[PDB]
Amino acid sequence: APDWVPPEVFDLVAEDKARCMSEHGTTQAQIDDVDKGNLVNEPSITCYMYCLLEAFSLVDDEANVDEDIMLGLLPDQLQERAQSVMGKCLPTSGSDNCNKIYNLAKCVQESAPDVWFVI
Ligand SMILES: CCCCCCCCCCCCCCCCCCCCCC[C@@H](C)CCCCCCCCCCCCCCCCCCC
Ligand SMILES: [Cl-]
Repeated sequence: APDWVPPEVFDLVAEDKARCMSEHGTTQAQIDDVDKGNLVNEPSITCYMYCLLEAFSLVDDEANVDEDIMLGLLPDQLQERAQSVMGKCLPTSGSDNCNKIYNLAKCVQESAPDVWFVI
């Protein structure tokens, strides 16, 4: 079945994934849950998401998204969708970096459930 995500990403993120899970107490079960579109404002999962974004320069130290870098990572068929979604979902806000990413995740997942994923 079609999947926009390219296979190369998985090995590329492996080291950071392991580190981020360890740092924040994230379980694979929590990742599975958010991947299926189920998310709650639990730091062990929200901080994991922040951690991974940060690792790949997709956010700054205050969880502001670098839209150009994000766009650069996405395939051509997703560009306009991403700009539309980002139009809606940015700027981020929340009580802290992890909560900012929670709010962002909620917005993005709701706006584009069919393309949503978390590694
Ligand atoms: C409409 C499109 C929506 C996108 C679906 C949600 C997935 C967003 C995760 C970001 C992944 C973007 C590219 C995926 C890999 C591209 C492969 C290219 C390899 C180049 C090096 C690989 C790394 C740069 C991979 C970085 C992985 C970051 C994982 C972050 C997971 C946490 C997501 C939580 C927040 C989501 C909002 C993030 C803000 C996104 C707004 C709009 C797109
Ligand atoms: Cl932002």
